[PDB]
Amino acid sequence: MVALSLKISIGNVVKTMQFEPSTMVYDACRMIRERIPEALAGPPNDFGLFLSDDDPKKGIWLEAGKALDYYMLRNGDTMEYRKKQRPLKIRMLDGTVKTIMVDDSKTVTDMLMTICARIGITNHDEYSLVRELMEEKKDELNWLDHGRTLREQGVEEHETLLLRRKFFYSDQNVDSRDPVQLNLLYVQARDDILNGSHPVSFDKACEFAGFQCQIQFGPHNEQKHKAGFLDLKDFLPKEYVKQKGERKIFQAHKNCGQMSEIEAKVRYVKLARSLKTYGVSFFLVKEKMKGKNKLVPRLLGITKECVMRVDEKTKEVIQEWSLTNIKRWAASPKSFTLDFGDYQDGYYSVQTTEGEQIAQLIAGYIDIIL
Repeated sequence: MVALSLKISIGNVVKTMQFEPSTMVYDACRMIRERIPEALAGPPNDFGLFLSDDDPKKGIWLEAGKALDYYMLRNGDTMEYRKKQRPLKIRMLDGTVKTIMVDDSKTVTDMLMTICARIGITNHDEYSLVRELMEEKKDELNWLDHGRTLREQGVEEHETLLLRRKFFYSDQNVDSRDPVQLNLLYVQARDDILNGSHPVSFDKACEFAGFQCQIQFGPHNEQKHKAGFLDLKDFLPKEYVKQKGERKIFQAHKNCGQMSEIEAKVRYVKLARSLKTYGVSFFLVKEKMKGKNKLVPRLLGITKECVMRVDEKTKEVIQEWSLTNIKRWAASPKSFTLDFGDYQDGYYSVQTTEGEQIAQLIAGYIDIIL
């Protein structure tokens, strides 16, 4: 009977109450409900005991099943008999915001389970809550620890959380569950694009740059991802740095929303592999103009199946031939020539220093069939 004298705060009321240090929090609550009428303003499950801190993130709810002495309580400490139920704004998959009363003492996981049940979602484990704006000044990331509470993470009641389904994708090429292999595919594809080995359009370069932003900086932040934030040399093929790509790139970045790094790498790779130019060995050549002294720069591509003539600026395939249409080919130290015989009127000849390299490649590919 070495009683604990605790100040009980309910609204404007302060009553000092005696408890044995072994008293259970649930019993302490009952004792308060029998003495202070203010304590009866709602059901016992809507209230709890709370130990405040100047830092709201450091305030703690007592667990019903614990004893008061677990919380290292001492004579003269104040305990607040406070309402647990708070509002939580959640952005739905359809973009609408639903406000729901949640128990501030519960974990993010427990709130997500409550959320799913109210909107009729069959598996809460396929979803997560994300932050709208992560406070950079604090250690508050866009990612939320689903084992910790909203209070301890500094999620203020006027803050919205987004409902997002967990991303999963796989095929013969890529698997979202193997981030190692996915990173190998990503880096290769990215590097080919940035160094011009894989020629793409300006519009595509800006899409690839938007994903690259998403991967390297996370979701677009308008307050941080401003004019001159990007070193465009690192995000675009050199030939597109001249152009005002930043506006285009920031819109592509913005269009990604709160897409995970994994999803952005998967989308990058799948987008790179979708282009006709993917896996094509390109040579920058020059075309002679009959009766003129100008030459027209062009991109010549080679694959096991075909030869393509691609516009150097737009990267449009303006012609293509099957490797099986080649009748003869011939190289010199200043030019390369293709003969398609019946499958075209005139040879296709271009000015190039790498004619032997081109011819070597074609020889190799022709070697397999017949």
